[PDB]
Amino acid sequence: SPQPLEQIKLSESQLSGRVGMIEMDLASGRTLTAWRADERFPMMSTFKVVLCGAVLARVDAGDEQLERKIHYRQQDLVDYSPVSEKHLADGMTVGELCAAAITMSDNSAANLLLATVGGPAGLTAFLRQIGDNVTRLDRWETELNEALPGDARDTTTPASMAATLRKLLTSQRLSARSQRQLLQWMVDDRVAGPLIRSVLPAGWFIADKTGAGERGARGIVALLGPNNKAERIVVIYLRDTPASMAERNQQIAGIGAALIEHWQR
Ligand SMILES: OC[C@H]1O[C@H](O[C@H]2[C@H](O)[C@@H](O)[C@H](OCCCCCCC3CCCCC3)O[C@@H]2CO)[C@H](O)[C@@H](O)[C@@H]1O
Ligand SMILES: *C(=O)/C(=C/N[C@@H](C(=O)O)C(C)(C)S(=O)O)CO
Repeated sequence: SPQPLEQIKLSESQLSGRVGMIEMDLASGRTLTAWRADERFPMMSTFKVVLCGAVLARVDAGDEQLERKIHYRQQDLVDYSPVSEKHLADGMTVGELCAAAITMSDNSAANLLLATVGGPAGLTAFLRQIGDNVTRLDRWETELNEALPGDARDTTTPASMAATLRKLLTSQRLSARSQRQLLQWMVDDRVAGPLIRSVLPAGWFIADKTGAGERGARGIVALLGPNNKAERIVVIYLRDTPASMAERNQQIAGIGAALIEHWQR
């Protein structure tokens, strides 16, 4: 593999799209690799990790319980609700909804949670409260995936997303138990976690959330490291590429391969 930066460049040339990337030490926030780190990219389903950080903040403050059962209706459901469509009669707890949103990318679960935190405006206010002045949510599922060229709605930057994830997971803004819960939901991702593990060398830790949108938009927010440790945050977004899903996946995997091959930096 090329050095990570050279692989990122190759991925842009091959995709004919924009890649944005950060590699950050989880414990310290040291930025190791940065490429278009201050440019905007649609979050797509990666926003669901920040969403559940806001939920956990409410739990910590005594304004929410993960146990609280939310009753909902069929008319509430949006496209792609593999878990929530199964519980129209009996409802789902707030914690189950976060598990469905993060681990299954259940869109109706995400909207139900968004309703508990004040909608897109409320989630954006939470981001501002934790010192992220860049990331913004404007719309609900599934419109937030539209990825119109040049449109700032529903975007983050690799640098802001990585800093925000670090804040949520490690900064004691969230309680110890809440930090552990957010981490566990990422460890439990069913959409990409097992596939990623199938191609990682033995000994490498993965936790993640992935996203996809229009016009080739694709992303992953992840924790990765050797010796079975979540050593680094890696955030990679792609946008404005005509490439197949398979090739977008392969290019992201190639960046990961370069990071692994050149880990000591
Ligand atoms: O010397 C380092 C390693 O080199 C290879 O590992 C390969 C592996 O066989 C391949 O499957 C992977 O592809 C990359 C898979 C990455 C999966 C997605 C990663 C995510 C994680 C972070 C967010 C962005 C991408 O590359 C590594 C590095 O060459 C050898 O197989 C392995 O025995 C050896 O320990
Ligand atoms: C998370 O990124 C999600 C993406 N969904 C899209 C996809 O390509 O899978 C759509 C088809 C645009 S849709 O939102 O289902 C789930 O919100």
